Amino acid sequence: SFVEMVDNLRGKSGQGYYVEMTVGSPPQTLNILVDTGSSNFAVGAAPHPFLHRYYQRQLSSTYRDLRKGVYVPYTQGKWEGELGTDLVSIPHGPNVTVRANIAAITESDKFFINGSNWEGILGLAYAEIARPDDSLEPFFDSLVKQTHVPNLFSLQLCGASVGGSMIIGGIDHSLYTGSLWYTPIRREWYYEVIIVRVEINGQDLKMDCKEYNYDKSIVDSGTTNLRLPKKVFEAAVKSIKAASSTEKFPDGFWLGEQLVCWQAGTTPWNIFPVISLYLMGEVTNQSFRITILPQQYLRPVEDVATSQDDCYKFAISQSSTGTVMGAVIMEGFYVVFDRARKRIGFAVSACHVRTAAVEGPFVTLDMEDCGYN
Ligand SMILES: CCCCNC(=O)[C@H](C)C[C@H](O)[C@H](Cc1ccccc1)NC(=O)[C@@H]1CCC[C@H](C(C)(C)NC(C)=O)C1
Repeated sequence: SFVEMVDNLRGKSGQGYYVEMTVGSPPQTLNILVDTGSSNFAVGAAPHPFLHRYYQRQLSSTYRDLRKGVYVPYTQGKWEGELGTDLVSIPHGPNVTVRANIAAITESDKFFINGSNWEGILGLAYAEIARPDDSLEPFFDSLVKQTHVPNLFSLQLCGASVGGSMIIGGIDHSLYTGSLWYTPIRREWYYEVIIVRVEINGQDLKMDCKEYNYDKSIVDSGTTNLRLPKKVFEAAVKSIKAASSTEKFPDGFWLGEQLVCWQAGTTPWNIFPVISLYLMGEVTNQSFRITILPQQYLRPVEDVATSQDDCYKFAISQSSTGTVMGAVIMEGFYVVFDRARKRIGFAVSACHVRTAAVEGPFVTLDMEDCGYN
């Protein structure tokens, strides 16, 4: 019954999507951010200025202390805590219960966001990148092994308050339109894929495709923006600045720091070009592309003066650790993390809240060489 999982996600724009879960006995309810960019399941287990509530191990009879510490650093933010196991369930998900590893966060820095509504994080990636090491089985692996839930999940993240769906164990045909296109997972650690071509405003970036995946390209629901390697980021911004030459924006805008407003309903979408990302396909020399609209990479933010002007932020930033296809990229699509077949599927999302596209086939030679080594 995937229908019961539809809309099981929510959150605030730019602060991630979270799902409700329960841990321990009796069940303790908490909101957990869905992160395909990590592999650790962790929850606040101690007081914190931004935590509405937290996991109380003492109150759980099924709690088991592993007597081992843990530290996890992200692109932004970090925490440390005590490892242990307990019973976990997902109210608006599969009707099952499993014992999984849980990191009880005792201390953190720039991790919890003031007013996010979530008190934990669910790393959905592979054990390979779990801390302290790959012997700490990730939550999804425990779920699949302890239950009959198929080895895959799908995410439908809807743009701007924000909502979405995490279908655990399968694909929900009502969450997308058109056909699903699959790209191979290059290696099972992060959900790594290979970008074989990039176009902006219909113009090819004419860069060595390896630059697009330096030093890797991952799909991360836990990162809001689209992050690009330095050299690719510079070329993208240049192309995007030109296409919107009709207008001028502060340098802070192009840094994702500042924000630009406009009269409610007067946002000049026509001046902002679409971005096409071509991904390695499933048959020889075959690829496909997903198109990202400005309505995606221009994240809407709170009005400065008063509710009357639509303000936005450039949701594209620079990266020194490879390409990151974040939420703004995932918003336009229904994304299938097909672990069982080591592939990720993309299809036009059913959530309207204009539209992005997924088209193929296209031809590209030596696709594997686009991957960085
Ligand atoms: C240990 C081996 C795995 C490490 N993996 C990572 O660091 C990945 C690449 C990034 C994480 O998904 C992280 C998860 C996170 C979510 C919310 C808050 C903090 C961390 N998000 C990031 O590091 C992003 C870095 C850019 C800014 C965003 C922001 C703070 C704005 N939060 C969201 C949800 O976008 C977070």
